[PDB]
Formats: sequence, structure tokens, C-alpha cells
Amino acid sequence: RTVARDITLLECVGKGRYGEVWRGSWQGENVAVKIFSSRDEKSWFRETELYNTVMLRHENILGFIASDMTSRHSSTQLWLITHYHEMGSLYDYLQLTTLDTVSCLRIVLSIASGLAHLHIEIFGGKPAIAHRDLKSKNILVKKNGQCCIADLGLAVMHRVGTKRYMAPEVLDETIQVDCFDSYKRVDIWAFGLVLWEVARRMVSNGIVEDYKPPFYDVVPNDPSFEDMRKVVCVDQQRPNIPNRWFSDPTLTSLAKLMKECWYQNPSARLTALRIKKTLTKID
Ligand SMILES: COc1cc(-c2cncc(-c3ccc(C4CCN(C)CC4)cc3)c2C)cc(OC)c1OC
Ligand SMILES: COc1cc(-c2cncc(-c3ccc(C4CCN(C)CC4)cc3)c2C)cc(OC)c1OC
Ligand SMILES: COc1cc(-c2cncc(-c3ccc(C4CCN(C)CC4)cc3)c2C)cc(OC)c1OC
Repeated sequence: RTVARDITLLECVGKGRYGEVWRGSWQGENVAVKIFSSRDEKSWFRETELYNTVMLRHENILGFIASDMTSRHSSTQLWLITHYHEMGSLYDYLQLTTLDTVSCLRIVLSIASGLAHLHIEIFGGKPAIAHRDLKSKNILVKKNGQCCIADLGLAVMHRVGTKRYMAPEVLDETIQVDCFDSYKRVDIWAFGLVLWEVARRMVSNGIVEDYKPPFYDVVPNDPSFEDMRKVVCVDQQRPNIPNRWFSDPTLTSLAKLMKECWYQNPSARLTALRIKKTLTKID
């Protein structure tokens, strides 16, 4: 039988130190193709090892299609092939759109749903998985208004994370590295930051905040590890909650939820399952 493997690369939709992502075509259908830099080969290996262990299938996890290694004259080419989400990342989307109550809740509940699926161990199933680099650039927007979580190149099953989103125990190097729940609690911190990024773009009483990344007002672009440790650990700053949120019941509830993802004590933070329940009861 014929095994059609040709993928037509059509449009570069992302370039970075990681390598590149392309819109491609296979058998008349869009796929996304991540081409890894030699610098980031371990991310391909880790995501490939995870998918060889457990074939994750969830509406709020970027859908796996293939991992490909191809021999070249003097190098190895590493591709990850996934579902293609034409609306692009949540980071991108929040810069060109404001949200209503229903669209804000649908976005954050879908992220919580993907994250709880990663975190939960299922017997007879899947191992528990922590993401370790959750951020708005690693979330894609789907046409149905839900999102999905992308990039399991740092994930751990039961490169460092993006510094702007690191939890205090990562920055002060007190994280209990031998304890898997520690990694879930680092994802919850990052989730709270993503919640804040999205909530800012929800309109209430004719008011909205401009898109900003977490800590935009207290650290530079490409903040150093020390820049982040001083803000998050030494001064114990957290993102600002604008007064206008407290006129809106949804943003008032979301502010409370963010606070419960940002405790200094990792053990005090909400679980992804509790976040899901809280979001289902909002509105
Ligand atoms: C190797 O490489 C790539 C392959 C493909 C691809 C193309 N046609 C058919 C297939 C196929 C799937 C599954 C079976 C099964 C059938 C039932 N039987 C009991 C076991 C075998 C056979 C064939 C594949 C996997 C696509 C690719 O890219 C999208 C590939 O490159 C990454
Ligand atoms: C990698 O990705 C894609 C692959 C394919 C594809 C191509 N040929 C054959 C298959 C296939 C057939 C049959 C079995 C099973 C069926 C029951 N039992 C007998 C076990 C074996 C498995 C697999 C597939 C799934 C299509 C896709 O899209 C339409 C893919 O997605 C881009
Ligand atoms: C974060 O991580 C990964 C993401 C993806 C991924 C999947 N669907 C769609 C995209 C995308 C498409 C289109 C735009 C633009 C282009 C058109 N217009 C000018 C604005 C919108 C942006 C982004 C991506 C980047 C794939 C990955 O691997 C294959 C990723 O890595 C795991």
C-alpha cells in the first residue's frame, strides 16, 4: 500500500530560537509543522517520548499527528506535526480582540479543562503530566471559542520555563524537585497569570484594559531571572486588579480565583479541578 508522507509547507506562522512553525498541507488538509532548531532538539525528544508513552486525546490539548526524524547529509531534521488552528495563539488573539462575558469564561474554562486533563492520573488511562511552560503563546484559539494547550517539550510525567511566568519557588530555587505535585503548583501559578491576561480584555461598563503581559509594569522585556525574583519573591508583587473589575460580578469572581493561584505557599494554591468547578459556577 501507498504511505503518502509528503507535506507541502505553505506559510511560516512562527519563527524563534525554538525553530519555526509552518502551515502545511497533507491530503488536502491543513496541518501545523514545527521544525526544531538543533538548539531545541530535546523538546522534540521529550514530546515524542511522552506521546510514545500516552497518546493524549483531548479537545483542549493541541492534537498530535506525527513526530518525524529525517536523516540529512550532515544533520538530523526534527518535525512535530499537529492539528492547525488558523486563529493562532491566545497571545496574538488578545491583542486584536476584546471579549464579552461568555467568550472570556469559555476561553479560561477550556484552558482549565485541558490543564486538569494533563494533571490527572487515570488508571486502566494516563500518567499525571505537568506542562512547565504554560503561557498565552502556548495556547491556541479554536473556531468554536475554546482554546487548546500546546508545547509539551518541557512536560514531566509522574530549556527552563519562560521566566516571566515562573512561580516564586522556581525563582528562589526552593521548589521540591523530587515531588510531582510541586510541578502542578508551578502550572497553577502560570494559569493564574493567563487568567489575568484574558480578564483584562473582557469589556464591562464600556471599559477594557489594553493587552499587556504579566508584570509589564515592573520588569523589562526579556526580564532576567533576578528581575523576576526581586518582583515575585523579595517584594512579593502580584498583577494589579483594576477597580473597574469590582463593578462586574464575573471579573470580581475571576479576581478571587487569580488570587488563589498566586499564593506564595505552593500548597495553598487551588487545583486545576477546583478551578474548573469554580469557573462552571461563575454566571
Ligand atoms: C511514516 O510516516 C508517515 C506516515 C503517514 C501515513 C500515511 N498514510 C497512511 C498511514 C497509515 C496509518 C495507519 C496504518 C495502519 C493500518 C491498520 N494496520 C492494522 C496497522 C497500520 C497504515 C498506514 C500513515 C501513518 C503520514 C505521515 O505524515 C502525515 C508520515 O510522516 C510523518
Ligand atoms: C497520522 O495521521 C493520520 C492518519 C490517517 C490514516 C491513514 N491510513 C490509515 C489509517 C488507519 C486505518 C486503520 C487503523 C486501525 C483500525 C482498526 N484496527 C484494524 C486497528 C488499525 C488505524 C489507522 C489512518 C488513521 C488519516 C489521517 O487523517 C484522515 C491522519 O491525520 C492527519
Ligand atoms: C505554541 O506551540 C505550537 C503552536 C502550533 C500552531 C498550531 N496551529 C496554529 C498556529 C498558528 C497559525 C496561524 C498563525 C497566524 C498566521 C496567519 N495570521 C497572520 C495570524 C495567525 C499563528 C499561529 C500554530 C503556531 C503548532 C505547534 O507545533 C506544530 C506548536 O508547538 C508545539
